[PDB]
Amino acid sequence: TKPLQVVIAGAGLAGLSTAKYLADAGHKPILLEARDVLGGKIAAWKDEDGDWYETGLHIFFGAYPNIQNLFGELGINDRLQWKEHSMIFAMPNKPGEFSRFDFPETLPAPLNGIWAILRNNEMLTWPEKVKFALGLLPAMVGGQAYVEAQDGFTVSEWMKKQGVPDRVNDEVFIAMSKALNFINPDELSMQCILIALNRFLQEKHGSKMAFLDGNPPERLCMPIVDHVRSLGGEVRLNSRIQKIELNPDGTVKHFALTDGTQITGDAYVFATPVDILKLLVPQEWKEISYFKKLEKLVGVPVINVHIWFDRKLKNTYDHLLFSRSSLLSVYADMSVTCKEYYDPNRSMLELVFAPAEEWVGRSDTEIIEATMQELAKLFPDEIAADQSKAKILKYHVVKTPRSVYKTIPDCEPCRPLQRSPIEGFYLAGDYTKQKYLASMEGAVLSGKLCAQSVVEDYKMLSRRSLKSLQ
Amino acid sequence: PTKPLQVVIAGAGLAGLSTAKYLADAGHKPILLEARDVLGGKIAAWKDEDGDWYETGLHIFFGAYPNIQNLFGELGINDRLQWKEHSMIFAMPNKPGEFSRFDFPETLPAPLNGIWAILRNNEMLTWPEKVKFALGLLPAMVGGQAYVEAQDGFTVSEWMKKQGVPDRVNDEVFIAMSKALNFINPDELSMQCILIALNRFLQEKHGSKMAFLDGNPPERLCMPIVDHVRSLGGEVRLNSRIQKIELNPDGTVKHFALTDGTQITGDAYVFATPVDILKLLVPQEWKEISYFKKLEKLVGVPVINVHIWFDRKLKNTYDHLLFSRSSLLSVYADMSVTCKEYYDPNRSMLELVFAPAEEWVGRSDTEIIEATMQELAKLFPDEIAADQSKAKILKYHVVKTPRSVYKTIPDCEPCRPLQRSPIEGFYLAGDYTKQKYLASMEGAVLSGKLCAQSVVEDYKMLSRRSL
Ligand SMILES: Cc1cc2nc3c(=O)[nH]c(=O)nc-3n(C[C@H](O)[C@H](O)[C@H](O)COP(=O)(O)OP(=O)(O)OC[C@H]3O[C@@H](n4cnc5c(N)ncnc54)[C@H](O)[C@@H]3O)c2cc1C
Ligand SMILES: Cc1cc2nc3c(=O)[nH]c(=O)nc-3n(C[C@H](O)[C@H](O)[C@H](O)COP(=O)(O)OP(=O)(O)OC[C@H]3O[C@@H](n4cnc5c(N)ncnc54)[C@H](O)[C@@H]3O)c2cc1C
Ligand SMILES: CNc1cnn(-c2cccc(C(F)(F)F)c2)c(=O)c1Cl
Ligand SMILES: CNc1cnn(-c2cccc(C(F)(F)F)c2)c(=O)c1Cl
Repeated sequence: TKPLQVVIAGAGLAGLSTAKYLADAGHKPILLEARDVLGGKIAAWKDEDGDWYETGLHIFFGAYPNIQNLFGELGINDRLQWKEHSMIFAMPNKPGEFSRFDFPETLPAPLNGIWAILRNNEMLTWPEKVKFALGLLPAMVGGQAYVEAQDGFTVSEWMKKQGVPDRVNDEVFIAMSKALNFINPDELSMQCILIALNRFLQEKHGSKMAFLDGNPPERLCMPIVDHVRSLGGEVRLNSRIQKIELNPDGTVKHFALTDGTQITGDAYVFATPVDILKLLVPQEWKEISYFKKLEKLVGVPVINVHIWFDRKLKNTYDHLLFSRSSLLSVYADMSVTCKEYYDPNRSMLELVFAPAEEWVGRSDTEIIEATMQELAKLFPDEIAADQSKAKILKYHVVKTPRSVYKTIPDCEPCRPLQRSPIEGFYLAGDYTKQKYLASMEGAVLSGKLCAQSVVEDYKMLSRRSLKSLQ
Repeated sequence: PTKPLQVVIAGAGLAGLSTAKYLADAGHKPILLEARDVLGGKIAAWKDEDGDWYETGLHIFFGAYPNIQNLFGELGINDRLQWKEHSMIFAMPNKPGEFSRFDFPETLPAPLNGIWAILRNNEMLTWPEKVKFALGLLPAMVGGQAYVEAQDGFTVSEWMKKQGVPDRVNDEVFIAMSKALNFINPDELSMQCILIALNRFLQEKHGSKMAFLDGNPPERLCMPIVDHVRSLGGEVRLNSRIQKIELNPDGTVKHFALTDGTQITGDAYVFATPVDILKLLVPQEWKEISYFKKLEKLVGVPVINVHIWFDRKLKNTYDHLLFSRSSLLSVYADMSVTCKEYYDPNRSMLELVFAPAEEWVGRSDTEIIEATMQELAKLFPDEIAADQSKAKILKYHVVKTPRSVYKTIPDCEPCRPLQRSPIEGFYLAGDYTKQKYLASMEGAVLSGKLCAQSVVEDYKMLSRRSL
């Protein structure tokens, strides 16, 4: 009858998704972004030479249903560059050598996965393969209630209990743990790995990977902004929320911006990271279970390194690679994998530096030195730390000391639903209660779930608007 | 019933309590007479001067106890069973302080969870031993009721050798299981006993899952049954020991004469006492009837239940039952961890079953505690020392039952009596009577249900005999 004016704080994938689905429902979203860039943890920047550098190396999976829906709804499915159904891992014992898990396109799930492990002979011994299959069979047969019960254990703890060899946890699962939450298996919750392993057994192409064809603010965030604006929604940059001002009853009066501007609406959404929300929670809310539980959810440090080399590397892949390094996580030659970043004579390597706890405080030259020392192990005939072989033209080190929430055991009960106990106040973000981890899929789903909760409360939110008018 | 039957029951153990419960449900008037000043019998417990409880035994409730589950549900006390993890934790005699376990996945059904548990465990069985064990047992588990009854002629040690189960498996795994079920070694125990126990692992998914009662059995389990019986018109009387079964000239029961001479009469009479006590009270004129003469084979087995309260809270303990795999001890548990009412955060109490107890029921309490402390020094080598160098004993309680459950030696099954006796108006209840769930709490409760069922089936004949 009358469209709701919903004020959303933060234009990350959660905020952009909340705005997109509220606009589809016929409401008026007001999306306020603190920075001069869209995307949040997917944001990228163009330097003086016209080259892009990102907050992180982002991989889209087949088992990302809400992301697939969003891309389809915006008609940008062709912007995802799907790579070969393989998992390429480096050999730390054999420098320059790589091993891989190839998933046959003729075998369905989980047979393609079982085959990939059976076919590979350099990453697991036959006894190790048997113990691994024994240890995981009860887990894959298990339901949702089973995976939730595993949130009390670390990956290293659960692997030992299920009899999975300690070498399998160190060879295969160190790589998977750092890939999903930038921490080692001795700290990561087993529930995280089980949701990731569910990609391999549910859908056939669930574990298949894709790269975005260019920078995320232009190629993904702009299509969402254009869609929101075309339906009457507002998207404003450099609009940081300074304070959540409250009415005497405890509900939200307005969102006070950094320039003093007070923004009002029928509903209010905080699509900001959990760390920023925790600092902005009003004193009168601080003892409510919903907001007090959030103390367990703390952002994990991560570093995204970009290195442009003078030559085009002769030994590279049109894929993501698991470095199996103690300092690095996943990496990719963006001059090969990304369409907009394609260069035939100059190759660029975008690498995730994790765990980053002891590195976010160190200098960019210190980080580049450590990265070059690790690259000399992956490319021993092409890259040398003293730049004897390939030479660095330029670099970009993007540090996020508080990125996704550290998915340590027992975080799941602390994760809040999109509907808050404060009437008119809602939450969005990868950290909120949703089944697809602290991911791009999690962010988009939390947005869809937030917009859904707002439209479900339309009757109560419209009546509250006119009661205050009296 | 047109006119409710007055049924006199001798013994308020789980069999007597169950007989009284189901007779009251049928609309009859049970008169439950207990010899002692405590309810439960072999599940009875006592509160000492310091207010701490000590039990007749360490009792474990299993998922494969259908009549116990029904009773708890009927009384609405299901929450009084503290279900533990689906695991079987065993001690390592070769490696003191170390423990091995069989974990049953909650995602796999029965017997796959069991097969997985054995496959996953690598320190209690070698791969060849696992194969020989699986081969030896597969025909048995596939077997019907007629097959398990045919195995009653063999000892556990005899049958394991015949089926090709390695002698090390019988000594490693089955010594622990034999002492757990009947407080005797596999060279004496009937194979039928082990097969009924192994049926817990393949029938229901949680059949082998274990539970502890949340407190002392007389208050937490026996009182709810007594309250239920009394609310429906039934009578429960303590310190009422039956001295004699007085007979009419035709051979039937005239009355039950108590210790103080009091004569108690009814339309039907039930003996829910242990087989040893019944055998002594059988009238001379019944003694040569096959039904009562067969009972000579069924003799109570000695058992000792040790309780030790220590000054410290043990750092290395479990919220579970443990198989000591000791030559003197059987199963044990830290009751300060497993039992709700017995919970203590700074003081840990260990309740241990001392079996075989034949050479120990005669020995002093200090002699038994010394032997227990010597065995505990092997299970807790960095926490408990026999000379009390490490953890110190605050107090102890040694409960001896020289004639507990019947010794389930081979060929006892044909001697086990049905609940309906050849004497008109006289019935039997108890774990020893003919029922398929062994000499257990489940057996006791089922025998009670079967006894009450036989009494109500004979209502027409029992009501006419009254007039
Ligand atoms: C190195 C790296 C690699 C990653 N790789 C992957 C991958 O391979 N696959 C995958 O699925 N995910 C990956 N992710 C995770 C993914 O980026 C996040 O899960 C997701 O983008 C977070 O979405 P969000 O919208 O909830 O939060 P954010 O994107 O962080 O959005 C919050 C927004 O709120 C804004 N904001 C903050 N404070 C205020 C304020 N006071 N007022 C207004 N606005 C404010 C911020 O500027 C930001 O734009 C990776 C992340 C990193 C950092
Ligand atoms: C150490 C120990 C550990 C055990 N562990 C387990 C376990 O883990 N799981 C399990 O299922 N079972 C276990 N049991 C077995 C279980 O306790 C018995 O199977 C069951 O309680 C016996 O039930 P019942 O009613 O037939 O006999 P009882 O419980 O012995 O009852 C007979 C009653 O008759 C009374 N009585 C005797 N003479 C007279 C008389 N003349 N007049 C009147 N009353 C009389 C007695 O005082 C007693 O109360 C254990 C037993 C012991 C001792
Ligand atoms: C920050 N979250 C991330 C980050 N990376 N990946 C990821 C990327 C590449 C490979 C893999 C893996 F194959 F290991 F699951 C995960 C995620 O799936 C999630 Cl949920
Ligand atoms: C005196 N009867 C008993 C005594 N103990 N247990 C028992 C308790 C714990 C563990 C096990 C076992 F797992 F071995 F079967 C049996 C019984 O099942 C019966 Cl029937």
